[PDB]
Amino acid sequence: KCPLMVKVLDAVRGSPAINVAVHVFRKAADDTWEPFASGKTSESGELHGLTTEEEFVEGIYKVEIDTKSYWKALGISPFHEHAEVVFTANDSGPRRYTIAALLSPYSYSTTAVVTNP
Amino acid sequence: KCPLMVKVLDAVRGSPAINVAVHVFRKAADDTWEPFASGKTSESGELHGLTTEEEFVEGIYKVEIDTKSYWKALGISPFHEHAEVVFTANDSGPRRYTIAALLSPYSYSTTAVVTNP
Amino acid sequence: KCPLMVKVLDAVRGSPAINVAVHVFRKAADDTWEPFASGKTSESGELHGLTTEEEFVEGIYKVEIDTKSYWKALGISPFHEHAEVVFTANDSGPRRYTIAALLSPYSYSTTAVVTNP
Amino acid sequence: KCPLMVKVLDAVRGSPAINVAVHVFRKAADDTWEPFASGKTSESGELHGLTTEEEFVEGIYKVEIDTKSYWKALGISPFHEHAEVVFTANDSGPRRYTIAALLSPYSYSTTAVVTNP
Ligand SMILES: COc1cc(/C=C/C(=O)/C=C(O)/C=C/c2ccc(O)c(OC)c2)ccc1O
Ligand SMILES: COc1cc(/C=C\C(=O)/C=C(O)/C=C/c2ccc(O)c(OC)c2)ccc1O
Ligand code: NA
Ligand code: NA
Repeated sequence: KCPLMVKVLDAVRGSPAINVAVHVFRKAADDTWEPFASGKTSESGELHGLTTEEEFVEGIYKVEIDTKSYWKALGISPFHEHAEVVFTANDSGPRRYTIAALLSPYSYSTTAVVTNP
Repeated sequence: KCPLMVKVLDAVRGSPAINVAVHVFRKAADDTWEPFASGKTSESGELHGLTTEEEFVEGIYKVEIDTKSYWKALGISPFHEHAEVVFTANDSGPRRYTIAALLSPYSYSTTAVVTNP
Repeated sequence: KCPLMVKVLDAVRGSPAINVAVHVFRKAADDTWEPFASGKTSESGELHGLTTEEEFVEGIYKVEIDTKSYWKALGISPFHEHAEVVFTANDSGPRRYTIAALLSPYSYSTTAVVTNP
Repeated sequence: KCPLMVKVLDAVRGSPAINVAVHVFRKAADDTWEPFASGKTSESGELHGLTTEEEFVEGIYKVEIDTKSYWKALGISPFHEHAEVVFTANDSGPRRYTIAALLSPYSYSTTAVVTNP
């Protein structure tokens, strides 16, 4: 809830993207992706509570957003299988991460908002 | 053609946005918007030939893209009346400007690529 | 605070865009733009309290975001003079409007999130 | 060339993103990512010639754009390790795919333009 938040918006309907599956992975020493956390976006398009300060150590993380299932639910043919946002988490003050995604059937945009309390 | 080019893409269909009206204005000495050029995008989503090197002097220009008529023709009631850029041109000498717009019913993005001849 | 909110993000620094001037206009019967509301974004990149339910009637509105002054404050040369988000406000249930903008020096993206309480 | 093209733009400088590494993978029968093609963007920010009509069969493809090396070379420490698309190709017969990426240090967007030959 504190260190890693995801927010997803729908650019076709001008709304939060609701009930979107989100999977978070951390890169392991053997360079495979290890499941870390997951959830579904809320009615406000948000997913909180994925991890804790103590669990969210420096490392390379992947946030996969299942955009294809979302567009299929709406009856709209999409391009992407999903979105895959990959980043290194870096200590340097008590940083929080918000991964924002804006979805269209044939385009997505993702931004990171990195702040301090 | 070369000095000012517009490209418009549809993020719902993954296609050029074809036959989109584009109106260009230039700010006059009395701080009003004067008509400068207009046209429609081609089957490739592009609009060339709006102006010339001789005509495209220093100034503040506004490019208004009629996105609402575009979406309405496809059965969609969009949020915005139009997409735009407003920019100062040729401040440090002539440049070539490509204005790219990416359209969704409730979102748009406008990007400039500026090249030195 | 309720019916019209603006949120601005900085894609270069991964942060809220703070102290950005925002001006809202409503189109008048003579097709000129009449000042309606204005403010600066907060430390969270947000601007609330622009209008009230009673004041925010159907009409055509323009939200201008002074992006050029923001980039100038950061010492970064920008393309746009500002962003100009123009839309019709439409009754049909108790709708709220959030105008979100994502800023880069040579590109901006704007989305509308339109919801009900 | 014709079947799969990549274009990369820099939203900080308003320019093509030049000499950006691009790696393409194809999902194999055993659900692993197999190397398919790679290259670097030209002075126009474009990468052509990755594959052919004969080689580019139905499949799930991943295009990984090395945006982190790009930003680092310009003195910028960016948020993301790379930009990507993952997509199913040629499901309803051969198509021509242009993958466009627009880059900022803490944000990227990937758009597909899909044309029927
Ligand atoms: C104060 O800073 C923060 C802001 C936010 C954002 C909240 C929010 O409601 C977001 C928004 O309203 C929209 C964000 C946005 C805008 C344009 C885009 O292209 C996009 O996708 C890449 C997303 C989330 C967490 C924060 O810490
Ligand atoms: C001529 O029309 C076509 C264009 C293209 C592809 C690319 C092209 O010229 C695009 C461009 O020159 C600009 C593309 C663009 C615009 C906005 C963005 O946010 C973005 O990044 C996600 C990219 C592909 C097929 C076409 O038929
Ligand atoms: Na000059
Ligand atoms: Na087929």
